[PDB]
Amino acid sequence: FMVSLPRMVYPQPKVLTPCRKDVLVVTPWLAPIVWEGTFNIDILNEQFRLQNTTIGLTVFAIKKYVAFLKLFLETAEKHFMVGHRVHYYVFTDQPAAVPRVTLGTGRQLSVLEVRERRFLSEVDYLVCVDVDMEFRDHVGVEILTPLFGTLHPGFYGSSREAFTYERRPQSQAYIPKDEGDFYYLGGFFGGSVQEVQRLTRACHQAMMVDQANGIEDCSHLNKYLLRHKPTKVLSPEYLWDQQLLGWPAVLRKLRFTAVP
Ligand SMILES: [Hg+2]
Ligand SMILES: [Hg+2]
Ligand SMILES: [Hg+2]
Ligand SMILES: [Hg+2]
Repeated sequence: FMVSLPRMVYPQPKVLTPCRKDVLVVTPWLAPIVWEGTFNIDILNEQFRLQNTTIGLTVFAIKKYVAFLKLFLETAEKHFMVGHRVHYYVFTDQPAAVPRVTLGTGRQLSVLEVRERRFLSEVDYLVCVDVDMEFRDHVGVEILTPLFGTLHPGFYGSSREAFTYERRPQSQAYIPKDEGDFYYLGGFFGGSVQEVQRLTRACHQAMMVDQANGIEDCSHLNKYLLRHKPTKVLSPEYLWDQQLLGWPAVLRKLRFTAVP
């Protein structure tokens, strides 16, 4: 049951004006592709707050990568799901090195030491990101959906033959030259807990099969998302490297970026 939205005043959507003429904003399976100018965040925030949505954010910080946690968390506090309930899950081999970062209300952090079902009872969505990154602009409930992937910032303009998919037929991750929608990158993906756990289970099983066959890019992610199409795709706004790629006109905002 979803309750009624309150009265809200905002500009009328214009049926005979595209919001972007420079980029594709829907996939051929009718999933939105999330670019700045496609969404009204006020509408979406209402829809999500009325469901009291909790977002989990998972990050692996091992060895020297623990050093990126402070900036990662500070900037998430500024930009990630602000106004909603957030549970950060930091997987680390160095629990005592996790910095003590001050969090907004309704936001919590758990540290899990490394050498499942918990997520189902704790959060509605899971977002899995790399820790060596920083938020620079809004990353909010516009991304939330059963299953989403993000466009590789190095390849969004490329033809699919150029995508660095797995190309050896003996690999479970094999995608032929004539197949492929997009090249997704593993730095930023998510969905419902159920969907994200399906994805990671399928990648893990295919990885075991390849290792069994003596075969060792985000190639499994890409095979999964070819075969189980995401319900949203995020633009490279959500996973950028300004050092390597600059700031092209097609990017109106740079939301989540590499840290040198
Ligand atoms: Hg628009
Ligand atoms: Hg995850
Ligand atoms: Hg991840
Ligand atoms: Hg995967």
